Amino acid sequence: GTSNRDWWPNQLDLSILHRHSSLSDPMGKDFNYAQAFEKLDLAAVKRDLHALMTTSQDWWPADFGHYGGLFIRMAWHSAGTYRTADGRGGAGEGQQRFAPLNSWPNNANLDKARRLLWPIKQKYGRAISWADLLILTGNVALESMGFKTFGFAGGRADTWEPEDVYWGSEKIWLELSGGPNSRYSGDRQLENPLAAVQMGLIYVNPEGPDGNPDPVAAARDIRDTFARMAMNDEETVALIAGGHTFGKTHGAGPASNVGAEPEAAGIEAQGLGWKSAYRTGKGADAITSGLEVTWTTTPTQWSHNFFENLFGYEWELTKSPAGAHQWVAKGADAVIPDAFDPSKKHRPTMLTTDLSLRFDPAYEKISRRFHENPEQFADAFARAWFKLTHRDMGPRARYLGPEVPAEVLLWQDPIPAVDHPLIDAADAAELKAKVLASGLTVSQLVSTAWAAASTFRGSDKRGGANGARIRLAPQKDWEANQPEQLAAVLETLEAIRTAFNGAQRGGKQVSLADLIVLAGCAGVEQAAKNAGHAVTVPFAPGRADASQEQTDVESMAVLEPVADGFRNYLKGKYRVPAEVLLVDKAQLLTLSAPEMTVLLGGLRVLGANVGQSRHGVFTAREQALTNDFFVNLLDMGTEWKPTAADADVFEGRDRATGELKWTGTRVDLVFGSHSQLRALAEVYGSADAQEKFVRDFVAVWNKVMNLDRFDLA
Amino acid sequence: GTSNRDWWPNQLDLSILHRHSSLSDPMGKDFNYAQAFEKLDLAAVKRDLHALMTTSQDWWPADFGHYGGLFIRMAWHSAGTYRTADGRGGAGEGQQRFAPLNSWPNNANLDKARRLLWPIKQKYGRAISWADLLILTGNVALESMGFKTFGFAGGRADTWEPEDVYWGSEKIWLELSGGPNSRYSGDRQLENPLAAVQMGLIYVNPEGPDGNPDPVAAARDIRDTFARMAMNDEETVALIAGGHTFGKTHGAGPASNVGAEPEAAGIEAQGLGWKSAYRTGKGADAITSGLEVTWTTTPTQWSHNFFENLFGYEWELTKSPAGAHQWVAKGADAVIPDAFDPSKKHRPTMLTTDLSLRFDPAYEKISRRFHENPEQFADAFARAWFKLTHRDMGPRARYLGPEVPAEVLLWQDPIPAVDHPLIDAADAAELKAKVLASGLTVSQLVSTAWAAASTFRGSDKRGGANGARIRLAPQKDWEANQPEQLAAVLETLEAIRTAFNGAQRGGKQVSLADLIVLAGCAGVEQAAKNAGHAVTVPFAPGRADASQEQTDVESMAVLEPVADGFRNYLKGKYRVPAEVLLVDKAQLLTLSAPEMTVLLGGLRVLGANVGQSRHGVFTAREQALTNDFFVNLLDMGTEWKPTAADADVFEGRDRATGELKWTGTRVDLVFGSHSQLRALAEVYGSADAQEKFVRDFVAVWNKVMNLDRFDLA
Ligand code: HEM
Ligand code: HEM
Ligand SMILES: NNC(=O)c1ccncc1
Ligand SMILES: [Cl-]
Ligand SMILES: [Cl-]
Ligand code: NA
Ligand code: NA
Repeated sequence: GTSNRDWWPNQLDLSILHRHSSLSDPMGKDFNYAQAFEKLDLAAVKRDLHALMTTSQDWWPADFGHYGGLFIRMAWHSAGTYRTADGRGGAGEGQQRFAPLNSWPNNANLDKARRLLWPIKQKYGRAISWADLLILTGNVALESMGFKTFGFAGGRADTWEPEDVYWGSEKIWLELSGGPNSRYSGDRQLENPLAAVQMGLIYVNPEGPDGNPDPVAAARDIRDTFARMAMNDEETVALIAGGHTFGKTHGAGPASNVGAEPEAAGIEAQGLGWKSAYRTGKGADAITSGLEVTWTTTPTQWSHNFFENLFGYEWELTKSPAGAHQWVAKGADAVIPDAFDPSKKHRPTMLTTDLSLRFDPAYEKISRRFHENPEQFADAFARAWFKLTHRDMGPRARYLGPEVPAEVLLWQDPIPAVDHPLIDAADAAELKAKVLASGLTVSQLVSTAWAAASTFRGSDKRGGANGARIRLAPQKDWEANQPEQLAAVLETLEAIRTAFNGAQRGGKQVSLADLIVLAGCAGVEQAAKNAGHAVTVPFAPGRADASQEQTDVESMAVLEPVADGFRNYLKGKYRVPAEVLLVDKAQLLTLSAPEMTVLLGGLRVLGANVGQSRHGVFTAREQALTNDFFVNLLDMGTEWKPTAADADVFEGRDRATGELKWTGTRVDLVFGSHSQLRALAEVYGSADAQEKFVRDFVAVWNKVMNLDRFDLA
Repeated sequence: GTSNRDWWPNQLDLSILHRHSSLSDPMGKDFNYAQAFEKLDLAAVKRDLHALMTTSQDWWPADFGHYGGLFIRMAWHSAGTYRTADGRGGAGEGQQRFAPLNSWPNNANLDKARRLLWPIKQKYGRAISWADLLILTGNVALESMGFKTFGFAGGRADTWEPEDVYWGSEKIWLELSGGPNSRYSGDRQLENPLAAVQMGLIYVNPEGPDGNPDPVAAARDIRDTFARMAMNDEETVALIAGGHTFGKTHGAGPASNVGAEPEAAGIEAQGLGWKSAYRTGKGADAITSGLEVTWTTTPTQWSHNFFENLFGYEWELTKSPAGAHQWVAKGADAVIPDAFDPSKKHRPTMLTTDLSLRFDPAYEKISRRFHENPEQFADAFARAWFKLTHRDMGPRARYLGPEVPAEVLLWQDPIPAVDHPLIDAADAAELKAKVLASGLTVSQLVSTAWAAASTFRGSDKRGGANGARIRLAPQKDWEANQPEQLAAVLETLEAIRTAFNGAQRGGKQVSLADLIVLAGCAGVEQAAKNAGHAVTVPFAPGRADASQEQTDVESMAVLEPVADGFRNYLKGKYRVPAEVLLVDKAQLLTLSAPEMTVLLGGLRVLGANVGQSRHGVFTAREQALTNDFFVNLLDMGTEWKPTAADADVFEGRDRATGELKWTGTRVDLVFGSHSQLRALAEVYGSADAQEKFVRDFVAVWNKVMNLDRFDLA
């Protein structure tokens, strides 16, 4: 059946905004996963998982009699899709069980690992999500094999459909770079927001870059991709050597024996894939990656034998039984046990990417320190494994259960505890009146609160107004945030704050984070009053102020808005059209298409544009909250044409006289072009819509202000 | 950006079940369009529409100074997409304003027509939907030009995203037959469910079949496509000759002058398309179809001149200025006015498909009767226009406003009014006990109620249990309904009814329609008791019994379920896989994926399969309401393989012994294969889910029982 996507393959796709409706969710509207999890007997779950580790099933026999390595790989892959550029991927939604990730080639035979967990999932039901269970299972694997983990938090609610994520433009699985849809350009520059080297890989190619078995060059890909997953050199070496302390790879015969991935398999395979024609198709005969490497002399026990081997031998290039490049220890004895035959032993082997840890000079120094000091290795690996598996969980307030680590980590963008009474409704009214009396304008107040709150992204639940990090480096100097204007607003608000807090007794105080949001609320109320309408904008106090020392400036860089259609802002010229970047931002903000539309039309008339640009300011009463954006956009009395100077800016002229009325960008005019967005604009641009527009705007404004408020959940 | 659809283009699409969520709808979840419409000043809207008819806009000047013809075509096209096979298409959701229909070649320049209506839409806002407005505008065009319509009903709620409809598999607009994706096979057999001859046409090609200008062969396409839109010969002749009493076609220059359709046009086009480079691109120079035909001497006034011309001249094949085949009257004077230049007149002209009305022998007889008896033509056209524009609105209970025709029409599948007290809760308890005492089984009761209620489709709101049409021809004879078993259940229910009704005082009586549904509820209650659960199933009385004479047997044929996965039924072997047909049925039933899943799993264990087939009956306690289907489907102890005899039947064997445990179809096993379906199955097959399963099943069962109950809206 030919679809709209077939006919108009470049039109904008709004369905990414309308995933995760209550229609597709089997749980009731009132289901609360946190409440279910908090009553889970987590210790009982862990005992069952511990038993599972050595209870082999004949349809996928356990290597060495222990599933621990398989499950560590499973949990690593669950977390390993994460990209810092947009926060998408990661373990936090349990997306490994859906397309496409369930069928990525790098996830081969993890379908078996997930199937092994069904009995436990079935026993505990809604009290433990798949998302939490995948990570917990990796922790229990580690613990069962003698490794002390740093901790665990539950709270990853399950999702019920695939996320819409850009994973690359290639049309062939694992396509080597330089094809018509190459994700590389220039001197091996990987396109943002991607964090893997080939379509269907987690980070890098275990043979080397595009299959070339050079550990030094592989190291460059490792470093780049791991940085794009928020890991530095120390963390990267800890993770790779830690993981590859356990288990083995699978490449017992040629890869042509392996059939369809799960999404392509027959209905009779019942959700499994990669069925192999090679001998028994499993166990001793398994083929997963096509490599055949077992790293340590005790693959089911924590050790420091990975580094002992890495440094204690020299390495020779060889081929697996599937023909993949890998390495074997020169002159070594057969000291590595076989996974099924207790009469057989093997020489030590390594991947190209394992040898990167010795032959890249910066890695080598870390690896040597870990080799000489395995206690340092263990601690770094535990910390990095926690970070890996929790990176997308959001604020520590979301962390559930009895194993949450008490240590507060810089990468968590921590928010201090509140230790004092909060302002009440009367205090909030007093503060709003003081803000408005200071002379701060509607545009200032709205723009500042928008800047503070709209860094949130639901993909990894980073950002938002909590913390008042807009006053700190680097947010205070982001171009989109208008640094000089921002500085002036913050100085005025801080003076109001100081005066209010100095007059209190009893320890009541207001944070700057709360006052920035409250001041924005005052701006929206005043805009409504300018339009002839009395409204109260909801406000919830309880945000706290983070310090500079509690803020990782490098990690905060990825939250810079380089495109923010809600402020008609584009930092430079991109290949992706601006309207597509608007929809991407709306998806990060968790907005529906109606929410996006209302919010944008209101912001335009409130003065939220960066640089006080007139683009899209389709009103003669700026700083009044009206539906003028929609009424004027949809007026057929105005004709629109791209300018000569800039094809992405349009002039709106009176159709009869030629008089110039307005200018607008693609982000403005898409609302009058796209047939679904125009239908939404029409509702808000109708003669009966003033009250609806104001109410819906206040609601979406309050939603955005509260995106990071997991303390109120 | 490569998507799951790209990688696995044949996997099932569940997003069709989760369209139209509260996320994409700008209106609040309590918005009730009927209540808004009932307060509309319809008379005021009609005055504005009358004014609009002759208020020409320079960007699309009105032919003859009157937009009536353009608007009649607009309304006809809104309605004209309807297919009786599935009830999809039609005017009832206002889908002409979305992709793909906004951009079908046959809808060229209807974008202008809709844009002319924006000021009225804006003025009245939510109180008149686009869907209602497009039809009302057609009516007012007719009335303005002297034709008295049969009536009008409001109540078509707007929709907010494109419907997922199979419109064909061709990848080229307007592709002629016999291509790689031909919609024709054999002796010009059009594939079900399609009702147009080429992709992007409403019914037929105005030049003739595949462009061949043979009026006799064109007639055959007209007859077939119109029958597939619920119209017979008399209705067809009336509609075509009635329509083409008005207005003109547009083909002033070559089609190559016409640019991108709306969904392909630039953002500056602001939702319009088909911009033409030919002369002024509009008005006298307009190009729409490429034909240049004006049918009558008074194109802006109702006349009897269509049939005067058709019969009063002989016709000669000629070409328009765009090169399209059309016909001109031999020897005629220039009697037809020009649309813009009062100094120009034209000879009479006709389309190939207009000539069909004279040269097809069956149409000729009707045409001649209408020519000789113009009052019969007027009445038939009025009735056919009403039917055309209301065919998909459902029961008369949905019809709103002061212009609804009193006359009840056979095509409305009318239900008699209820004129007596209804049964109360005490009576329902008594009837359910009598039903269960009669010896009717859970399987019989559930199967019968399912058969009765599940004929509903939300696409045109036909079918459902109201009317008790399951007892009439042709429903009583449908194979899926198990005619012999059905007859025995109905006989027993009618005897219960007769005895109950005979004992009543006052006018109280129960309809068979109600008793069928109530008896099914008793079956479900009994099944729940069989499983140790105390469950009350909701029941709403007030259905009435329709007569045979109120039940058009030929129109009912399209409701026959030839595939019903909920009863594991397939009447024959089809090209579309059975699980795709299941999702299609769920969509017509208005079910989400969780609802479909719960419903199907319950029906399997209640004995609802046609012929008491064991396929998918994954329980050892049939006729008990349990979640056994899910728990057994998901048991990895069982391995599945297609049978030798039949690749669409699967055998489930114990993995360890090889012993046969179950058999199932594609419809059964898809719930264990599709990664989103299996996630839903997992919820219901978990150890904590028995009560959830029962309560969700009762809810969806009741939903299906009430689907046609617009008397309770
Ligand atoms: C440069 C990064 C990495 C590369 C190229 C890589 C590559 C691979 C490959 C090719 C396999 C074999 C798959 C199969 O044939 O079964 C594998 C297995 C494994 N990887 Fe890694 N890996 C990397 C990082 C990691 C990390 C960060 C961890 C966890 C902290 C991890 C833990 C494991 C474990 C436990 C296995 C063994 C699976 C088993 O016993 O079934 N890997 N890796
Ligand atoms: C066999 C079925 C039909 C065919 C092939 C057909 C074909 C066409 C074509 C080619 C045009 C010219 C479009 C353009 O160039 O502007 C047209 C115009 C029109 N059709 Fe039909 N038509 C059919 C049935 C109907 C019906 C059922 C109605 C309404 C009851 C109708 C009402 C009109 C009107 C009013 C116009 C004039 C539009 C104008 O004045 O702008 N047609 N038709
Ligand atoms: N394509 N549209 C339908 O199938 C439909 C629409 C509304 N309710 C049920 C089904
Ligand atoms: Cl994601
Ligand atoms: Cl439809
Ligand atoms: Na994420
Ligand atoms: Na329909």
